[PDB]
Amino acid sequence: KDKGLDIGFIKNYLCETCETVSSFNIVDFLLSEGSFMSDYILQYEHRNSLLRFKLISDNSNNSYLIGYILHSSYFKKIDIKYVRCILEKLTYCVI
RNA sequence: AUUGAAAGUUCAAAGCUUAGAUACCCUGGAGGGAAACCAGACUUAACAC
Repeated sequence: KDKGLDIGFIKNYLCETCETVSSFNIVDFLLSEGSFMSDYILQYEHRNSLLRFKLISDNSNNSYLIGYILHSSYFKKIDIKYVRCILEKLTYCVI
């Protein structure tokens, strides 16, 4: 919290209340009312990434990039449609 | 008014002497310091555009 960009804006794009323009709302992420999930998302240093990439090969010389997103339990019924074709676009741009 | 009357079973006297709770006898037998556990998580900032 130094130069505004965290102030509200990203707190807004994570409110489980408060709007639906962001397809992802963290369960208890509250506007200035951070109790647990706020600190966990913003302060807990050891958090794995949900977006993950893998590379496979077979006995043939075929190789594939899997990109997947594990579903978490702090998403308040995430919009599975917006992030889905974000992932195809990411998987394209990196290959 | 009697086969009666009278008469202390009394005196002296150490349950003492000798004598080893000793002899033989393994705290031993059986029993796994093991069981579980990711050396891992993540990039961010600055200005230029």
